[PDB]
Amino acid sequence: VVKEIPITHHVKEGYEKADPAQFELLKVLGQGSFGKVFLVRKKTGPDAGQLYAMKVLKKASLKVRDDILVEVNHPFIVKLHYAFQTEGKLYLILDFLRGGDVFTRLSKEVLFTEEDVKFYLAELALALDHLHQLGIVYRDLKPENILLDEIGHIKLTDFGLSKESVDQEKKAYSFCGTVEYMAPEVVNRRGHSQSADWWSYGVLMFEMLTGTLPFQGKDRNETMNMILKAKLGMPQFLSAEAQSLLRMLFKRNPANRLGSEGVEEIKRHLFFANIDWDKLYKREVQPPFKP
Ligand SMILES: Nc1ncnc2c1ncn2[C@@H]1O[C@H](COP(=O)(O)OP(=O)(O)NP(=O)(O)O)[C@@H](O)[C@H]1O
Ligand SMILES: Nc1ncnc2c1ncn2[C@@H]1O[C@H](COP(=O)(O)OP(=O)(O)NP(=O)(O)O)[C@@H](O)[C@H]1O
Ligand SMILES: [Zn+2]
Repeated sequence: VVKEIPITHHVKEGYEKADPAQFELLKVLGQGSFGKVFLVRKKTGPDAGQLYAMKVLKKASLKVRDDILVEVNHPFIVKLHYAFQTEGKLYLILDFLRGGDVFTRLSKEVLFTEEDVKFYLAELALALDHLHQLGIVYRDLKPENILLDEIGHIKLTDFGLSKESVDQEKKAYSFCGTVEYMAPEVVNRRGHSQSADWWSYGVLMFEMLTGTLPFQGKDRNETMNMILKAKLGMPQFLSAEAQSLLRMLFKRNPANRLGSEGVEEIKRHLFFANIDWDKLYKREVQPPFKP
Protein backbone atom coordinates (compact mmCIF):
# COMPACT_ATOMS: atom_id res chain seq x y z
CA VAL A 1 0.00 0.00 0.00
CA VAL A 2 1.19 3.49 -0.91
CA LYS A 3 1.82 4.95 2.54
CA GLU A 4 2.32 8.63 3.39
CA ILE A 5 4.91 9.15 6.12
CA PRO A 6 4.92 12.76 7.38
CA ILE A 7 8.29 14.44 7.99
CA THR A 8 8.22 16.24 11.35
CA HIS A 9 11.56 15.46 12.98
CA HIS A 10 15.06 14.21 12.15
CA VAL A 11 18.46 14.46 13.82
CA LYS A 12 21.42 12.64 12.27
CA GLU A 13 22.91 9.79 14.31
CA GLY A 14 25.25 11.17 16.95
CA TYR A 15 24.01 14.76 17.07
CA GLU A 16 21.71 17.06 19.03
CA LYS A 17 18.24 18.39 18.21
CA ALA A 18 18.40 21.51 16.05
CA ASP A 19 16.46 24.79 15.89
CA PRO A 20 16.52 27.79 13.48
CA ALA A 21 18.59 29.89 15.91
CA GLN A 22 21.50 27.46 15.53
CA PHE A 23 21.81 28.47 11.88
CA GLU A 24 23.32 31.66 10.46
CA LEU A 25 22.10 32.88 7.07
CA LEU A 26 24.82 33.50 4.49
CA LYS A 27 23.35 33.48 0.97
CA VAL A 28 20.64 32.28 -1.38
CA LEU A 29 21.72 29.11 -3.17
CA GLY A 30 18.78 29.42 -5.53
CA GLN A 31 15.03 29.31 -6.06
CA GLY A 32 12.72 26.52 -7.18
CA SER A 33 8.97 25.98 -7.41
CA PHE A 34 8.85 24.80 -3.80
CA GLY A 35 10.69 27.91 -2.66
CA LYS A 36 14.24 29.18 -2.31
CA VAL A 37 17.17 27.09 -1.13
CA PHE A 38 19.51 29.07 1.12
CA LEU A 39 23.05 28.66 2.42
CA VAL A 40 23.40 28.49 6.19
CA ARG A 41 26.24 28.00 8.67
CA LYS A 42 25.97 25.90 11.83
CA LYS A 43 26.70 28.38 14.63
CA THR A 44 26.93 25.97 17.57
CA GLY A 45 27.39 22.23 18.08
CA PRO A 46 29.94 19.57 17.04
CA ASP A 47 29.48 20.64 13.42
CA ALA A 48 29.58 24.36 14.17
CA GLY A 49 30.96 26.47 11.32
CA GLN A 50 30.17 23.74 8.81
CA LEU A 51 28.05 24.79 5.84
CA TYR A 52 24.61 23.36 5.06
CA ALA A 53 21.81 23.98 2.58
CA MET A 54 18.46 24.99 4.04
CA LYS A 55 14.99 24.45 2.63
CA VAL A 56 11.97 26.10 4.23
CA LEU A 57 8.55 24.53 3.68
CA LYS A 58 5.18 24.36 5.41
CA LYS A 59 5.23 20.57 5.42
CA ALA A 60 6.70 17.57 3.64
CA SER A 61 5.75 13.89 3.54
CA LEU A 62 7.09 10.74 1.90
CA LYS A 63 5.09 8.18 -0.08
CA VAL A 64 6.59 4.71 0.35
CA ARG A 65 5.50 1.24 -0.80
CA ASP A 66 5.42 -1.53 1.83
CA ASP A 67 14.34 5.06 9.81
CA ILE A 68 13.41 5.67 6.19
CA LEU A 69 15.26 8.99 6.26
CA VAL A 70 18.32 6.91 7.03
CA GLU A 71 17.66 4.26 4.38
CA VAL A 72 17.35 6.84 1.60
CA ASN A 73 21.03 7.70 1.99
CA HIS A 74 23.04 7.14 -1.19
CA PRO A 75 26.40 8.24 -2.65
CA PHE A 76 24.55 10.19 -5.34
CA ILE A 77 21.72 11.59 -3.23
CA VAL A 78 21.88 14.55 -0.83
CA LYS A 79 22.04 13.67 2.87
CA LEU A 80 19.43 14.89 5.34
CA HIS A 81 21.29 16.26 8.36
CA TYR A 82 18.53 18.04 10.27
CA ALA A 83 14.77 18.66 10.19
CA PHE A 84 12.48 20.59 12.52
CA GLN A 85 9.17 22.43 12.99
CA THR A 86 8.74 26.02 14.21
CA GLU A 87 5.90 28.50 13.64
CA GLY A 88 4.05 26.25 11.19
CA LYS A 89 7.25 25.87 9.18
CA LEU A 90 9.32 22.79 8.42
CA TYR A 91 13.04 23.39 8.07
CA LEU A 92 15.18 20.88 6.20
CA ILE A 93 18.96 20.92 6.64
CA LEU A 94 20.80 19.13 3.83
CA ASP A 95 24.26 18.88 2.26
CA PHE A 96 25.65 21.91 0.47
CA LEU A 97 26.68 20.93 -3.04
CA ARG A 98 29.51 23.14 -4.28
CA GLY A 99 29.53 22.13 -7.94
CA GLY A 100 26.30 23.66 -9.18
CA ASP A 101 24.07 21.78 -11.59
CA VAL A 102 25.28 19.58 -14.44
CA PHE A 103 23.85 21.44 -17.45
CA THR A 104 25.73 24.56 -16.34
CA ARG A 105 28.96 22.56 -16.28
CA LEU A 106 28.27 21.08 -19.73
CA SER A 107 27.69 24.56 -21.13
CA LYS A 108 31.16 25.46 -19.87
CA GLU A 109 32.49 22.99 -22.42
CA VAL A 110 32.83 23.63 -26.14
CA LEU A 111 32.08 19.94 -26.61
CA PHE A 112 31.64 16.67 -24.73
CA THR A 113 31.39 12.97 -25.56
CA GLU A 114 28.82 10.22 -25.08
CA GLU A 115 31.09 8.95 -22.31
CA ASP A 116 30.93 12.18 -20.31
CA VAL A 117 27.12 12.03 -20.33
CA LYS A 118 27.27 8.27 -19.72
CA PHE A 119 29.01 8.81 -16.38
CA TYR A 120 26.33 11.14 -15.02
CA LEU A 121 23.51 9.00 -16.42
CA ALA A 122 25.05 5.94 -14.77
CA GLU A 123 25.30 7.48 -11.31
CA LEU A 124 21.80 8.88 -11.76
CA ALA A 125 20.59 5.38 -12.63
CA LEU A 126 22.07 4.03 -9.41
CA ALA A 127 20.34 6.72 -7.38
CA LEU A 128 16.94 6.24 -9.04
CA ASP A 129 16.95 2.48 -8.71
CA HIS A 130 18.02 2.75 -5.09
CA LEU A 131 14.99 4.94 -4.43
CA HIS A 132 12.80 2.43 -6.27
CA GLN A 133 14.01 -0.51 -4.18
CA LEU A 134 12.73 1.33 -1.12
CA GLY A 135 9.45 1.79 -2.96
CA ILE A 136 9.97 5.48 -3.65
CA VAL A 137 9.07 7.35 -6.83
CA TYR A 138 11.05 10.52 -7.54
CA ARG A 139 7.87 12.06 -9.03
CA ASP A 140 9.57 15.22 -10.39
CA LEU A 141 12.92 14.67 -12.10
CA LYS A 142 14.52 17.71 -13.75
CA PRO A 143 18.04 19.15 -14.41
CA GLU A 144 17.61 21.74 -11.66
CA ASN A 145 17.58 18.87 -9.17
CA ILE A 146 20.73 17.29 -10.59
CA LEU A 147 23.76 18.96 -9.02
CA LEU A 148 27.45 18.17 -8.59
CA ASP A 149 29.54 17.87 -5.45
CA GLU A 150 32.93 19.57 -5.25
CA ILE A 151 34.53 16.63 -7.05
CA GLY A 152 32.00 16.25 -9.85
CA HIS A 153 30.03 13.24 -8.66
CA ILE A 154 26.26 13.37 -9.12
CA LYS A 155 24.10 14.56 -6.23
CA LEU A 156 20.31 14.86 -6.36
CA THR A 157 18.66 17.62 -4.33
CA ASP A 158 15.68 15.52 -3.24
CA PHE A 159 14.46 11.94 -2.78
CA GLY A 160 10.85 11.87 -3.94
CA LEU A 161 9.46 14.08 -1.19
CA SER A 162 5.90 15.36 -1.45
CA LYS A 163 6.53 18.95 -0.39
CA GLU A 164 4.40 22.03 0.25
CA SER A 165 5.39 25.67 -0.22
CA VAL A 166 4.88 28.36 2.42
CA ASP A 167 4.08 31.10 -0.09
CA GLN A 168 0.29 30.91 -0.12
CA GLU A 169 0.08 32.78 -3.42
CA LYS A 170 2.17 30.39 -5.52
CA LYS A 171 1.28 27.17 -3.67
CA ALA A 172 -2.43 27.76 -4.26
CA TYR A 173 -1.64 27.56 -7.98
CA SER A 174 1.04 24.85 -7.65
CA PHE A 175 0.63 21.98 -10.11
CA CYS A 176 2.57 18.78 -9.67
CA GLY A 177 5.90 18.39 -11.48
CA THR A 178 7.57 19.42 -14.74
CA VAL A 179 5.65 18.75 -17.96
CA GLU A 180 8.64 18.48 -20.32
CA TYR A 181 9.78 15.35 -18.50
CA MET A 182 6.33 13.88 -17.91
CA ALA A 183 5.55 10.32 -18.95
CA PRO A 184 2.53 9.76 -21.24
CA GLU A 185 0.69 7.93 -18.45
CA VAL A 186 1.45 10.69 -15.95
CA VAL A 187 0.09 13.15 -18.50
CA ASN A 188 -3.00 10.95 -18.71
CA ARG A 189 -3.46 11.29 -14.92
CA ARG A 190 -3.02 7.53 -14.57
CA GLY A 191 -0.69 8.22 -11.65
CA HIS A 192 3.06 8.20 -11.07
CA SER A 193 5.09 5.00 -11.17
CA GLN A 194 8.64 3.66 -11.26
CA SER A 195 8.70 3.55 -15.05
CA ALA A 196 7.80 7.24 -15.33
CA ASP A 197 11.07 8.05 -13.61
CA TRP A 198 12.83 6.16 -16.39
CA TRP A 199 10.86 8.00 -19.06
CA SER A 200 12.01 11.27 -17.49
CA TYR A 201 15.49 9.75 -17.34
CA GLY A 202 15.29 9.16 -21.08
CA VAL A 203 14.20 12.76 -21.63
CA LEU A 204 17.25 13.86 -19.62
CA MET A 205 19.51 11.67 -21.74
CA PHE A 206 17.97 13.11 -24.91
CA GLU A 207 18.35 16.67 -23.64
CA MET A 208 21.97 16.10 -22.67
CA LEU A 209 22.97 14.41 -25.92
CA THR A 210 21.06 16.77 -28.22
CA GLY A 211 20.95 19.98 -26.20
CA THR A 212 17.25 20.06 -27.06
CA LEU A 213 14.03 18.72 -25.54
CA PRO A 214 12.20 15.92 -27.40
CA PHE A 215 8.78 17.44 -26.72
CA GLN A 216 8.01 21.10 -26.09
CA GLY A 217 5.17 23.28 -27.34
CA LYS A 218 3.68 26.76 -27.01
CA ASP A 219 2.01 25.71 -23.76
CA ARG A 220 1.27 22.89 -21.33
CA ASN A 221 -1.50 21.23 -23.35
CA GLU A 222 0.52 21.36 -26.57
CA THR A 223 3.59 19.87 -24.89
CA MET A 224 1.35 17.15 -23.47
CA ASN A 225 -0.31 16.49 -26.84
CA MET A 226 3.22 16.18 -28.16
CA ILE A 227 4.38 13.77 -25.47
CA LEU A 228 1.30 11.67 -26.19
CA LYS A 229 1.11 11.89 -29.97
CA ALA A 230 3.89 13.87 -31.70
CA LYS A 231 6.65 12.33 -33.80
CA LEU A 232 10.27 12.08 -32.69
CA GLY A 233 13.14 11.52 -35.09
CA MET A 234 16.30 9.79 -33.90
CA PRO A 235 19.44 11.99 -34.01
CA GLN A 236 21.67 10.20 -36.50
CA PHE A 237 24.87 11.52 -34.91
CA LEU A 238 24.40 9.21 -31.92
CA SER A 239 26.08 5.85 -31.43
CA ALA A 240 24.04 2.70 -32.05
CA GLU A 241 24.01 1.95 -28.32
CA ALA A 242 22.71 5.39 -27.43
CA GLN A 243 20.01 5.16 -30.08
CA SER A 244 19.13 1.74 -28.67
CA LEU A 245 18.84 2.99 -25.09
CA LEU A 246 16.78 6.00 -26.13
CA ARG A 247 14.56 3.81 -28.28
CA MET A 248 13.96 1.44 -25.37
CA LEU A 249 13.42 4.16 -22.75
CA PHE A 250 11.00 6.11 -24.91
CA LYS A 251 7.98 3.83 -24.69
CA ARG A 252 4.66 5.61 -24.18
CA ASN A 253 3.29 2.51 -22.47
CA PRO A 254 5.04 1.38 -19.27
CA ALA A 255 5.82 -2.35 -18.82
CA ASN A 256 6.83 -2.06 -22.48
CA ARG A 257 9.47 0.42 -21.42
CA LEU A 258 12.99 -0.43 -20.25
CA GLY A 259 13.52 -0.65 -16.50
CA SER A 260 9.89 -1.44 -15.67
CA GLU A 261 11.05 -4.78 -14.25
CA GLY A 262 14.44 -3.81 -12.85
CA VAL A 263 17.42 -1.56 -13.49
CA GLU A 264 19.48 -4.68 -14.16
CA GLU A 265 18.20 -4.57 -17.75
CA ILE A 266 19.40 -0.97 -17.83
CA LYS A 267 22.80 -1.79 -16.34
CA ARG A 268 23.36 -4.57 -18.87
CA HIS A 269 22.54 -2.35 -21.85
CA LEU A 270 25.28 -2.14 -24.47
CA PHE A 271 25.41 1.58 -23.72
CA PHE A 272 26.77 0.79 -20.24
CA ALA A 273 29.21 -1.93 -21.32
CA ASN A 274 32.49 -0.50 -20.03
CA ILE A 275 30.95 0.62 -16.73
CA ASP A 276 32.17 -1.03 -13.54
CA TRP A 277 29.05 -0.52 -11.44
CA ASP A 278 30.47 -1.33 -8.01
CA LYS A 279 33.37 1.09 -8.48
CA LEU A 280 30.79 3.57 -9.72
CA TYR A 281 28.73 3.14 -6.57
CA LYS A 282 31.93 3.43 -4.54
CA ARG A 283 32.66 6.73 -6.30
CA GLU A 284 35.87 5.15 -7.59
CA VAL A 285 35.20 6.15 -11.20
CA GLN A 286 36.96 9.37 -12.23
CA PRO A 287 34.44 12.10 -13.19
CA PRO A 288 34.86 13.71 -16.63
CA PHE A 289 34.73 17.32 -15.42
CA LYS A 290 35.84 19.06 -12.23
CA PRO A 291 33.31 21.71 -11.10
N1 LIG B 1 22.00 21.09 -1.33
C1 LIG B 1 22.21 22.16 -2.10
N2 LIG B 1 23.44 22.74 -2.11
C2 LIG B 1 23.64 23.81 -2.89
N3 LIG B 1 22.77 24.43 -3.69
C3 LIG B 1 21.57 23.84 -3.66
C4 LIG B 1 21.21 22.73 -2.92
N4 LIG B 1 19.88 22.40 -3.14
C5 LIG B 1 19.48 23.30 -4.00
N5 LIG B 1 20.44 24.20 -4.36
C6 LIG B 1 20.30 25.31 -5.28
O1 LIG B 1 19.00 25.84 -5.10
C7 LIG B 1 18.29 25.98 -6.34
C8 LIG B 1 16.93 25.35 -6.18
O2 LIG B 1 17.11 24.08 -5.53
P1 LIG B 1 15.93 23.02 -5.43
O3 LIG B 1 16.43 21.87 -4.63
O4 LIG B 1 15.40 22.60 -6.80
O5 LIG B 1 14.75 23.78 -4.71
P2 LIG B 1 13.35 23.08 -4.62
O6 LIG B 1 12.70 23.34 -3.24
O7 LIG B 1 13.53 21.61 -4.77
N6 LIG B 1 12.35 23.71 -5.81
P3 LIG B 1 12.23 22.77 -7.23
O8 LIG B 1 13.57 22.86 -8.06
O9 LIG B 1 11.04 23.32 -8.10
O10 LIG B 1 11.93 21.34 -6.90
C9 LIG B 1 19.16 25.37 -7.44
O11 LIG B 1 19.43 26.35 -8.44
C10 LIG B 1 20.45 24.91 -6.75
O12 LIG B 1 21.60 25.54 -7.31
N1 LIG C 1 5.19 5.53 -4.14
C1 LIG C 1 4.22 5.45 -5.06
N2 LIG C 1 3.98 4.26 -5.67
C2 LIG C 1 3.01 4.20 -6.59
N3 LIG C 1 2.19 5.17 -7.02
C3 LIG C 1 2.45 6.33 -6.39
C4 LIG C 1 3.41 6.55 -5.43
N4 LIG C 1 3.39 7.88 -5.01
C5 LIG C 1 2.43 8.41 -5.72
N5 LIG C 1 1.81 7.53 -6.58
C6 LIG C 1 0.72 7.80 -7.50
O1 LIG C 1 0.82 9.15 -7.91
C7 LIG C 1 -0.35 9.90 -7.55
C8 LIG C 1 0.06 11.06 -6.68
O2 LIG C 1 -0.37 12.28 -7.33
P1 LIG C 1 -1.63 13.08 -6.78
O3 LIG C 1 -1.46 13.20 -5.31
O4 LIG C 1 -2.96 12.47 -7.21
O5 LIG C 1 -1.54 14.50 -7.47
P2 LIG C 1 -0.11 15.03 -7.80
O6 LIG C 1 -0.05 16.57 -7.63
O7 LIG C 1 0.22 14.67 -9.20
N6 LIG C 1 0.96 14.28 -6.74
P3 LIG C 1 2.31 15.25 -6.40
O8 LIG C 1 3.21 15.34 -7.59
O9 LIG C 1 3.15 14.59 -5.23
O10 LIG C 1 1.85 16.71 -6.00
C9 LIG C 1 -1.37 8.94 -6.95
O11 LIG C 1 -2.55 8.90 -7.75
C10 LIG C 1 -0.67 7.57 -6.91
O12 LIG C 1 -1.36 6.58 -7.67
ZN1 LIG D 1 2.18 14.36 -9.09
